[PDB]
Amino acid sequence: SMGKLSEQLKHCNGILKELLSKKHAAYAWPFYKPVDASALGLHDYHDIIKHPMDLSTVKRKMENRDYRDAQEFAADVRLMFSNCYKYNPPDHDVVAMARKLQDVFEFRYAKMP
Ligand SMILES: COC(=O)N1CCS[C@H](c2cccs2)CC1
Repeated sequence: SMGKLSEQLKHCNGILKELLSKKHAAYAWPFYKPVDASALGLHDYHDIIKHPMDLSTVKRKMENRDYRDAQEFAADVRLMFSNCYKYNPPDHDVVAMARKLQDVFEFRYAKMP
């Protein structure tokens, strides 16, 4: 009863499915679920990152029709990557992973009809 996604949002939904797919798992896995700061001992994470975001939250928002347009979806995906660049030193392995997954995202987002 949620309504058909617009053409641009269908493209966004396809990108999201790709980001979650097995073929990108080697670098996408840190982004699948909310950072569990407690479990990882990152007791400063929520002081530094005011707006956490991750792919499972983006998926829930897409399914719930929270995104009004492609720009709102893109801003959330980019917020997730920016959080990673903000919290971690630039030479961290997770930053390299973020950069790889963000390239997948940005190159396909640039193909939106
Ligand atoms: C998007 O995930 C993050 O930014 N995290 C914060 C610290 S790096 C940690 C990792 C350690 C080793 C590889 S991934 C994942 C959680």
